[PDB]
Amino acid sequence: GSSGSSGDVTYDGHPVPGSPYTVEASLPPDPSKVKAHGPGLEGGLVGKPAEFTIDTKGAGTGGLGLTVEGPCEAKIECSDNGDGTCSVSYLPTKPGEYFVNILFEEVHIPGSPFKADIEMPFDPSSGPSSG
Repeated sequence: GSSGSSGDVTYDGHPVPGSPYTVEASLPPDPSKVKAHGPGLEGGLVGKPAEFTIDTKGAGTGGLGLTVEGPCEAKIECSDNGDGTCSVSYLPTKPGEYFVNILFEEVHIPGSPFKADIEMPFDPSSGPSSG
């Protein structure tokens, strides 16, 4: 087979001023607190990357199920950021309507799905150029 190659990003943070001797992983899954805001929600462009910012810090610990209930089968890339947020990016195939189903621990958050209106991408600059 084959393979690729990539580097690694570094970050620096500090534990809560309360009990830094804990993994702050002892909290109930509060979806009502889970907020979802970003461009990927309002919409985007075809064959273009679209993601948003998800707030979990003020929610707890567990799992989130993201599914694109659209007319087509768009890929969904969900990866952790490290700052207590989720960087999910999707790539549509046709300009229509995508309902991002956001549920925490089998619990639909107050705001999902998030209808995202996708539009057609503009055309690149070519023609009037000499070289």
